[PDB]
Formats: sequence, structure tokens, C-alpha cells
Amino acid sequence: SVSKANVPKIDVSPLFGDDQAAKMRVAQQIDAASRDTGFFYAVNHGINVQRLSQKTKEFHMSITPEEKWDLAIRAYNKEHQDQVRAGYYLSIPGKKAVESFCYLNPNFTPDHPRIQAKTPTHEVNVWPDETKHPGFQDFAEQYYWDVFGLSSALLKGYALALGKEENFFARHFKPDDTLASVVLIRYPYLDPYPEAAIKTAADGTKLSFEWHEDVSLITVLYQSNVQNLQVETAAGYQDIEADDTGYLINCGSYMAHLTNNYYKAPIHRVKWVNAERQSLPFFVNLGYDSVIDPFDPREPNGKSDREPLSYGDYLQNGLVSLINKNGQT
Ligand SMILES: CC(C)[C@@H](OC(=O)[C@@H](NC(=O)CCC[C@H](N)C(=O)O)[C@H](C)S)C(=O)O
Ligand SMILES: [Fe+2]
Repeated sequence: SVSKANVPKIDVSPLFGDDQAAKMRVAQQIDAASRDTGFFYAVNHGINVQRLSQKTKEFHMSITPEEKWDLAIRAYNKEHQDQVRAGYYLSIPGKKAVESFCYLNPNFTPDHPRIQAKTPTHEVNVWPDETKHPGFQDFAEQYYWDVFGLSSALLKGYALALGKEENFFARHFKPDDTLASVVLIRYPYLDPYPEAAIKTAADGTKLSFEWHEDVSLITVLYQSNVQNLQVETAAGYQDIEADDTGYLINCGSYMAHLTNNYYKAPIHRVKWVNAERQSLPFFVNLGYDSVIDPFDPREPNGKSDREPLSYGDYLQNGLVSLINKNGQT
């Protein structure tokens, strides 16, 4: 009785180019997806996703408990009070299956102005010892900028999709100040699998993570080839099929806000599947002070009554709400 979501494959290559009509044809497909289930697969994206998953896997499999404490966010290590976002999110054997490593803008160094100002949501990345994980930090920083580039292209598509000039979003998405994050998630195979780590949905479905709207402008996701996501529709949840060649894209609640919900932030959840897999989201966030004026594409005059929201405030509120609603990851 569980149906399958329409998730179109959209060749995004024209968004890297200068054929403006081809870009508009991409934008149309993004609009259509965004008004249907709210997910699509970006294909012909130019990122080497074989190397992403390989390098990600070598990390997760070889990091030791000593290293995880050293890298732990403050939820797992009281000594790390400045690590709210960036660092290692530990599994808890017998209790919590998932583990992950989050990093932010590589330009956030001790000498970046937002770090010197101690602005909330900005942190300096923490990295493992290079000798224990050769090439990992180089890999992960390069990956950040690779998915940054793709994301920039995607945002040109969303802008044209909504009738705006192509830099409408992208002009607020900058290497110097973006709050965007990468999370390298491992979902393990475990036998026996810990019951505490499996939630039961209202509809009976076993889940690893409950329903939510993403805290982002857009989310740009690579996952390995194990079907697990579901999107909510009026007729209930639908399976999103896996594709470990493409990036799965969806809007986050900042897009829904600024478009007067014309592009919804789709509600989605993660089914429990007992299988080793990877989930590598990139959360496209803008700069702390970025503000886009809301508008309503449905209205001839485009006007919305919604307040402009500063991205940094939105992000602070959102990440806290996620934790409170769905737990500490
Ligand atoms: C495929 C999805 C649903 C993914 O879930 C997430 O990554 C979750 N995101 C977070 O926990 C926010 C992490 C933010 C990060 N620590 C930061 O500071 O930017 C969300 C509910 S989308 C998954 O579990 O596969
Ligand atoms: Fe999500």
C-alpha cells in the first residue's frame, strides 16, 4: 500500500553555462518538481561522487573512540563548549546507531571576522590527526567547495523558476560567509539492532529519524544506494527511490517562508533499514545577515505580508527546534 514519489531526474548542466533558454528549460523542471512532491534528482552535476563516498567510508570505518571524544561536539564532551555545530556526533552502542561528522565553511578560521566577533552559528572546524587520516581534511574541504559550486548553480535555477534574475538567491550565497554545512552520516548495519534506535511512526512504519522540514534554503544530498527516505503527501508517505549517481534536492523552510509557501519545504522522514549506508547532506545556508524580501508568486503584484527574516536568526532558531522536536543527533 506504500506508493512511490515522483522524483524527476533533471539534467542541471545548462545552469553552469550560458545558453539562457536551456537554463529556462531547467528552471521549468525545477518549478514543476518544487510544486509537486518537492524533490528532484540533479543529474549531470559534474561532481565525482564515487570519490566522495570512498573517502567518507574510509573515515567512518577507521576513526577510533579516542579520536571521537577528541572531535566531539559539546553534546558528547563538556570540554568542548564552542562546538555546537562542527565536530563528531557519536553513536551510543546499544542505544543510538547513527554517527556523523559535521563541518562548516573552511574560511571560518580564528582570524575570520565573525569568529573574532564570536557571532552565533559560526565555528572553526575541527579535524582529525592528518597522520591517522591522510588526505581526509583536504578531501572534505575540496568537497565543500565542489558542492558549493553545484549549489550555486541550482540556486540560479530556483531563481529563474520563480521569475527572478538568476542571482536572486546566489548573491547571498558566498564563500566568505556562508553558514552552509556538510554532514558525513554513517548509518550502520548492526545485529542485533538496538531497539532504542528505532522509532515507530504514527502509521506503524519503523524509522531512524522522524518527520521534519529541513532548516535550509535548499538541501543538496548524496546518499549511497539504499532506499530509505519518504516524503509526506496528502495521501500519506511515499517512498523516494535511491540513486547513488545523483544529488537529491529539496527546499528548506527558509524557501517556504520567502515564497509564501509556494515552494513548500517538503515534510520527510528516514525509514529504519538495517544496512550499512551513507547520507551526506549539504545544507545550503546563506550569510548571518542575509535577508531576502518575501514575495508571493501567485499574486499579480508579487506582494507578501510576511516579514523579512535574517538568515542567522532563522538558522539559530531552526537548529534548536530540530533538536527539541527530533532529538540530539
Ligand atoms: C536526509 C536527511 C533527512 C538526514 O537528516 C539530517 O541530516 C538532519 N539534519 C540535521 O540534523 C541538521 C544538522 C545541521 C548541522 N549539524 C549544522 O549545524 O548545520 C535533518 C533532520 S535534514 C538523514 O538523517 O539522512
Ligand atoms: Fe531532512
